[PDB]
Amino acid sequence: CIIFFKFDPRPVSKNAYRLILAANRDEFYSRPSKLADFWGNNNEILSGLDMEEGKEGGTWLGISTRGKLAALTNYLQPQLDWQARGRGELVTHFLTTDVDSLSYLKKVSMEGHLYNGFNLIAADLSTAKGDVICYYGNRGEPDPIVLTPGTYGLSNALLETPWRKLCFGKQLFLEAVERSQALPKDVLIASLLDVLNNEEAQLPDPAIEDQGGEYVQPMLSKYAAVCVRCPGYGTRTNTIILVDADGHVTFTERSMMDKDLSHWETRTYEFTLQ
Repeated sequence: CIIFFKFDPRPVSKNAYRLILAANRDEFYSRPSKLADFWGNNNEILSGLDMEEGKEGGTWLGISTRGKLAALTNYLQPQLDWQARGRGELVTHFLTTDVDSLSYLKKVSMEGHLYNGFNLIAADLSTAKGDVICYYGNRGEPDPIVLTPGTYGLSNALLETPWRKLCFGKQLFLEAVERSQALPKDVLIASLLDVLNNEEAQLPDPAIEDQGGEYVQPMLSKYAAVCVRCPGYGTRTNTIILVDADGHVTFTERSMMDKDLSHWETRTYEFTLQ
């Protein structure tokens, strides 16, 4: 997975964005998934959904019209614990409850040992009260942190770990944002989709080799790109989320269909934060 986001809770100008987020979901192509649409008790949550039997309703990335947003990446490991709790519930539980992001991540931190490795971003979006974004991962430090305004990247190590693909992707992301600055949002979205589909591998990467051990050796030549193309495994979903200064949200999700590299469906939804 890879996620880039620029957050600016106090935009200094009227056309500035409070949030620009661009994310790839990398997963085995066999894992059933539902394309993004609104769900929940008052149709207030927008996300794709995991449909693996026994884990239905989990997700990796979502936003609610009440101003909650969360995102998860897996931590790369040489081996997994199959009796562990599924990580898909971590985003879902934040989006469906009424807990602030830092309080929620503190609760998660007390339970992090029950999951395989993960990284979690949780955000409270409020036009009136100011946006807050927090971070916790169960393979790093035990206390969640409140992030300062800036542009962040997160892949399958920790927040801002300098994997070459993360640094390269962050530079492309910054360039695309700067380039589509004054322009209509369709141009920004198109530029970010192009970043997320960059297949240029960034090698050698001894950090990936060290963390992934034997598991990653046969994947390394393709895993070290922003857009991952391995046998039966890789970038299946590109998601862009924009929140402008006034709280208007644009959510764009491009999904691989029929397990086919030439078949894609992209959905864009708009709403205003309540």
